[PDB]
Amino acid sequence: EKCFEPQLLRFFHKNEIWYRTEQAAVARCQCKGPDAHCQRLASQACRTNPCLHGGRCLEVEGHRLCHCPVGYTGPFCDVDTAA
Ligand SMILES: [Cl-]
Ligand SMILES: [Ho]
Ligand SMILES: [Ho]
Repeated sequence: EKCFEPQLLRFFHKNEIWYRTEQAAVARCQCKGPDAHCQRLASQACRTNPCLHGGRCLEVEGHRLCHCPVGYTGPFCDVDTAA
């Protein structure tokens, strides 16, 4: 059985690992199937914020992530959705 990550709109296979953002923190999750085991990680703010529409930039393990506001999603919150 697979795990669904709604923030990415994608399923993950067992043991697969991905990132899931909160407003002020990043969580890394592993699929156990169908439930994911997550661990909240301490994240620093990116020096440069490439996120659009008020996206919060969270940097962890090198690369940057965008926690998008409602009505926006994608790698840089450049997709209009639920607003
Ligand atoms: Cl499936
Ligand atoms: Ho929208
Ligand atoms: Ho809209």
